[PDB]
Amino acid sequence: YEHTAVMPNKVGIPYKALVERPGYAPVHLQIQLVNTRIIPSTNLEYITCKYKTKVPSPVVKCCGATQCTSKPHPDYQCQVFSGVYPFMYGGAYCFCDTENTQMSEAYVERSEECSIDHAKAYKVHTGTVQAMVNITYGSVSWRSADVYVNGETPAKIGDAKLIIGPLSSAWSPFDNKVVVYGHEVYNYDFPEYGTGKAGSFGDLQSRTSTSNDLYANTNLKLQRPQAGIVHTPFTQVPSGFERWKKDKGAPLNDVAPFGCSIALEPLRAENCAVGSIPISIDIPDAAFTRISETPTVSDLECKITECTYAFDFGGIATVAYKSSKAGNCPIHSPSGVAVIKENDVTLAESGSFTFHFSTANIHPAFKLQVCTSAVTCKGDCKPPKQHTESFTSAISATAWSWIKVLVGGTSAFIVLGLIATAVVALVLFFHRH
Amino acid sequence: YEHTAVMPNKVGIPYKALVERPGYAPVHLQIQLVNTRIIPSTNLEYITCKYKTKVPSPVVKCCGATQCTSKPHPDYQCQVFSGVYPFMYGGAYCFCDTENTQMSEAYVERSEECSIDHAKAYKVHTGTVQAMVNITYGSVSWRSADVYVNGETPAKIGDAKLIIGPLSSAWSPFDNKVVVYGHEVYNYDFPEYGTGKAGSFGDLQSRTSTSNDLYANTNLKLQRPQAGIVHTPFTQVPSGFERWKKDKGAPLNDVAPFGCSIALEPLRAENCAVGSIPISIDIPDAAFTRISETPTVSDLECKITECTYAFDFGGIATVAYKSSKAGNCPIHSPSGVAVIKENDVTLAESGSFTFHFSTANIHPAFKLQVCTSAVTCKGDCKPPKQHTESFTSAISATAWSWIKVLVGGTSAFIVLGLIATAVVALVLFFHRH
Repeated sequence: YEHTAVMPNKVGIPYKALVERPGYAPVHLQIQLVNTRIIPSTNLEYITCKYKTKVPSPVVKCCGATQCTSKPHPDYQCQVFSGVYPFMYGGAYCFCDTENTQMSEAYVERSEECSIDHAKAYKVHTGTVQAMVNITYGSVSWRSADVYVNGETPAKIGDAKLIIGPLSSAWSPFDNKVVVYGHEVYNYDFPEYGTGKAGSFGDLQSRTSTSNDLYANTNLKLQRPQAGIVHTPFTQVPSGFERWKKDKGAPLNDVAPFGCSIALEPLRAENCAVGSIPISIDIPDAAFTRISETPTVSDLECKITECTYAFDFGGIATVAYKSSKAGNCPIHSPSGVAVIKENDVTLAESGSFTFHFSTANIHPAFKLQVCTSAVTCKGDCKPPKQHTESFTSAISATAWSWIKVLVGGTSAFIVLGLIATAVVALVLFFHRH
Repeated sequence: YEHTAVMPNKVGIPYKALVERPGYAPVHLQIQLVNTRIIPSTNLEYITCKYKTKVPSPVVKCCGATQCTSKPHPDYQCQVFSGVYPFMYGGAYCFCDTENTQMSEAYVERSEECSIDHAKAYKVHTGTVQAMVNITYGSVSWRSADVYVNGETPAKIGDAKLIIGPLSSAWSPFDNKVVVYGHEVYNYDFPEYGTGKAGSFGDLQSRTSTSNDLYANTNLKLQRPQAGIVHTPFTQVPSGFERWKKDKGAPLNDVAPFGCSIALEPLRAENCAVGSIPISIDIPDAAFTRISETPTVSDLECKITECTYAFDFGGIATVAYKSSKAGNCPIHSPSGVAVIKENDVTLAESGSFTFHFSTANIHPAFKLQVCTSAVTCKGDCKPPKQHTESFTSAISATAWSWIKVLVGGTSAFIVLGLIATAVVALVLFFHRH
């Protein structure tokens, strides 16, 4: 047998519900989410990390000059330098005259943390959602099960042909352009992939680690070697993306609302418990039994001992009753106002016993079912002093329904007499003639 | 210097435009699309292909029976068979009495074409668009360049800092659920991945080739071995997806409108030339020159020799002119009505020469530019008898503008006299008193 439902998103809290059938004894369930897994169809786009800058041997002669070329490197420079006149220790100044020979050829390359550590710049696409649950139904114990959100998924565990949702709600806080270092992760508005951002963030403007395409600019500029010093004075840009690696902010996981978190590899969002889920599950109709063979109900009465409106099922109340014959029988809460600790109990002969429950009410007047026999225990006044309550408006009290009807009736009656007055007068005036 | 524009989607046709500047001599361009590449962010979901069905050794004894188990296979069956009494050639019937021993244990598995050939069932997501062009600008020859649609893309070729679009139009004919065999490809409405479609299309209901998860049903049912024959008579489903492999249809590439095609690996749509593209390109302002140093225009006149409205630039007309001094100078067509074969010509002293052009017009009256000097050559009447034309309404002829003004003026004048009549009469009637 298959029974379906729409359950609200309750990542932590369990969910029982008794399920019955004419001529058949009922059976309960217990569904309880274990995971929520929201996997976008993302991908990385390009990486970035610190650069490096090397210099080849700067040319030199006694006179004349060599020539600067396009030694292929990012931001690479080279320039002749004339009348160099540089000395070497215990030397002869490398000339007899104007040296004129100094190219100061340059080179820019990439750092080595890049291997260990580099940018992780992503485009994040639609992708999927899934989730894990636990079913402890009927006669079944903890059966934790995981499946995708899609309202189609045919999944059978034992006799449970799971069909899930899909969820009413349709969003997770993500973004197409989100980057990450280490455990942390950050929506970078856009990693300016092709566009060399002066190295300000695109310090390593490369598709991959192994993609040796540095469309970045350290703005390397050479200065004239001088002072008889063999060197390549120069300038270039500081590692701007590192400069931001001083200005890193709050990772999104730390900002994710609904007190829920994220998984690294799939960008699985983790249990932002929002929405409702139209689930559909097959049950073993064999697990049913008859309805007439059952120890039957009778002599229905329950005593509302006491509840104080608190989170824990902070209310105890009992029953007083006489049975057809002893045994066991479920006590479902079709109205989960006083959220019952219990869902199924033994029913001994004259089952006259208690139970526990929480409602946010100052007091209810409600009822629920037991052993295919819904009985009424209204719910006394409740003292005040993680988890839910009833809380909608069930906290109703005496004075509320007292004064509301007081004022309504007073106004109604007075205005009714008022309107009566007019025709009451007019009738005999008509009678005059 | 940077100049931008919005060019319409012209996949094949070239595009020149002269670009000028005050105090600066102008320069032309020539843009011409080479590719259009529309890459969705797709993926495959699951595969399907022919099955296979094997049988283990069916049990046998002299009497009694062995037992059928859950030999784990898709659609696997097994059933005892009693009083089998089967013979073997030159044997002794394998019994002395009721055999009772025959399990007919079964097995279903997968075919081997699956390796070579299986389904390719996809979810197709947003993804991107890009395209290739050729620029032959100014003094530049064929420079074919490729880049993504995004209105951001900073791309420099030579001095051309390309920024592209993005395209006005925003769609390609695709679908999330599209499948493919071989070169062909088909929108399968939905490949019922988890749901065993009786093997009707989900004959191999598996995530991957190596995913050995066959959530499919050949509906294998055994028949009783009999007739003293050792065998496993049975039934199961024919390869339904193959049955459709008889009912394959028209691949989408063959149905793709805009006479354009598709690329296999990225689902790159190929040059459905629709829309307009706001491109932005930097030019070498150094490639400019002055404006005063130029051989100057004078003595402007062009002879409209003849054009017949046809596709090819089927119209020739000339100029008659005297120059300040000889040289060269561009002839841009700001009004590309008569689509000029020419865009830039030498300007010898008294440059009095010709050119070619097509317009759909029966006759224009229009003009365009030459050497920073727009001159007028109206466009004679055109005979009638791949590529564009002017074609909007420029095919205007004499009788059209003749009769339109004829009828308009006649109606206007007659109604004007008509309205005049009234007050014309009334005035002297007023005068009477």
